Amino acid sequence: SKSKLPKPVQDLIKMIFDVESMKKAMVEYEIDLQKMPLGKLSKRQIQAAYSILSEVQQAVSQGSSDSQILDLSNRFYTLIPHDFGMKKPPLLNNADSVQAKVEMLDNLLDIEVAYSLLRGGSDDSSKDPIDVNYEKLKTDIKVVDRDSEEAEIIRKYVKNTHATTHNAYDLEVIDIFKIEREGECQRYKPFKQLHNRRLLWHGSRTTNFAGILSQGLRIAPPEAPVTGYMFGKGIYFADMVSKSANYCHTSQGDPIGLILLGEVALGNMYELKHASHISKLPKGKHSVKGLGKTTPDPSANISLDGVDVPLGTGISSGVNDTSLLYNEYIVYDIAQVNLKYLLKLKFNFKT
Repeated sequence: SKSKLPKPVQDLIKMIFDVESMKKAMVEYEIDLQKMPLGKLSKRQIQAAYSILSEVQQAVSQGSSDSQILDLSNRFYTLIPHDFGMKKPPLLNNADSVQAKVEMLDNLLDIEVAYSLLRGGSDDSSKDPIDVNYEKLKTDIKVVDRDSEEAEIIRKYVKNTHATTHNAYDLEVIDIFKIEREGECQRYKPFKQLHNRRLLWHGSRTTNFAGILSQGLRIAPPEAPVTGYMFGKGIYFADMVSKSANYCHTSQGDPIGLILLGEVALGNMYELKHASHISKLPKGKHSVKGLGKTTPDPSANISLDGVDVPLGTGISSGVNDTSLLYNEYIVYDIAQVNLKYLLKLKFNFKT
């Protein structure tokens, strides 16, 4: 049977469940697909690699020499087989190297979720595989009409918050989907009337979306080192579309990406200017706000279904001596997020 879902929804389902895209992410990470194919990836293997990556960063912080670092770095490559032929693998000594591996493991965890959905469950050739994969997401997905009110506001948010420092590309909104993850509205109930509820961006690689729609935005596992995240292990958002769009990791070889709009209950924000690898918030705080030098103009904030949308053009925030060019918002309880929209974007690279 043929799917009756709208063509943009079918194309969205096709992109997020693409096995060749999952394999392409694993080749980007120099993973040996003979020793670690897509089907042999498992949570316990990724969690054990996160634990070794914590032992690696623990020694870097404790001023250990390259002789001691070598043994811990080699251990990481044992757990996550990389394809280096008969050469020694790149030494994980610097912070930029260890940071990249924590981020690789974050993507691998979501890839394992997506592939587990495709491989678990049933096979029925009489149904359209698009319809079958759609149901695995347990998310109602509707197309938002271009000439509707919510679409005008969303397109204005995209139009106004593209940073001048991210000028290597411009964005075109292809499709706007209104999404409703089953059980999420009920989970959000304790926070639905909290103050400082804002509609914020969350960008991610396309290969992470089957996991985000099936399980919602999650916090990194306990094995993951708290130092591998600027503000510790939470759920990150931005008010500048391009800061979030950069996390799609699109390129001229793959210029289409996906970005989320989520209602986030920020409440009492813990304001910070530099990295703070916290395990828990201070008492009475509900989120972290990383203070950027630039913020969408606060006077241009508008309300969409009771939620504040900071869609104003970027202006100076008045914040001096901060590590951040733009704001970032972090929550440490998954129940503080209610996903609202999912956009498909075309990145027009100007380089």
